[PDB]
Amino acid sequence: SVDANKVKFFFGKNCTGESFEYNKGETVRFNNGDKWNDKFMSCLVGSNVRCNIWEHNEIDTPTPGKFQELAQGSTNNDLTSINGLSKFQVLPGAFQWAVDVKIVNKVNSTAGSYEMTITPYQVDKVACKDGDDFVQLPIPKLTPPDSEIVSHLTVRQTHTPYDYVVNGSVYFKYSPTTGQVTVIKKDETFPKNMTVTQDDNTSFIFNLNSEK
Repeated sequence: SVDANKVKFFFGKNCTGESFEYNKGETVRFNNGDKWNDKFMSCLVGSNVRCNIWEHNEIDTPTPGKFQELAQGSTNNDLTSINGLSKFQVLPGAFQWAVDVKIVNKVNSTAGSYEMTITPYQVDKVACKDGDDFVQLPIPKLTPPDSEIVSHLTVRQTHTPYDYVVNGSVYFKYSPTTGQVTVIKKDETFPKNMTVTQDDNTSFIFNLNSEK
């Protein structure tokens, strides 16, 4: 059986082949280079845990890439029409979507001396350093879902001299059409020292060229 509170993956039609287990509130982005990604064939989802399966991800193309929200509880026995796999996101039945963010040393050499702490609209602050697999921020359905979300961003050193590197705000938003995630950045809130580029759908990468 599948847990109501966890999810599990099956590497053959009719829950066969190989078997895999997954925690709630986890995001895993495989590459087309690993055949172990295309090994996806079945899966099983509890009842209090969302699952999100994406194959194509783009941010200018007019053709909507293959996307499917796996129902918060069900079995997935034949889903070849989903186009195999490339990205999976598991949500703890509490967030409608989530977003991966990571820092990148564009000034330092070790990298593991900086920490980014971001706090969207009354969300649990999450502190990540240059030594993680893109920290996941929990985002509700909002109202409306195409509405923007205020987020304070504070980048500070993990250790001495413990100085502040960035102390500004950023706007996040998703398009409730194909799970398209986007970031709005304007001189009204956005700082002038760190920038963020959309390395993939739901996957952002912040580059730190300054050293405040």
